[PDB]
Amino acid sequence: MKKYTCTVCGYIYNPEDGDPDNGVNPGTDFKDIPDDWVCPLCGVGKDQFEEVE
Ligand SMILES: [Fe+2]
Repeated sequence: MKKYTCTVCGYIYNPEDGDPDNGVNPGTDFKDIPDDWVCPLCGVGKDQFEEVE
């Protein structure tokens, strides 16, 4: 699975780590994250994230 970065602040979603404090377990593909999830650091939505590549 690929990493995704927040294009507003630079936060990096790493699927191996997930974002467990907000309900996204290690191993979840970004695709599969609930679509109401927001960037844990600046709060913008998933639509500001882009695939790293
Ligand atoms: Fe962000």
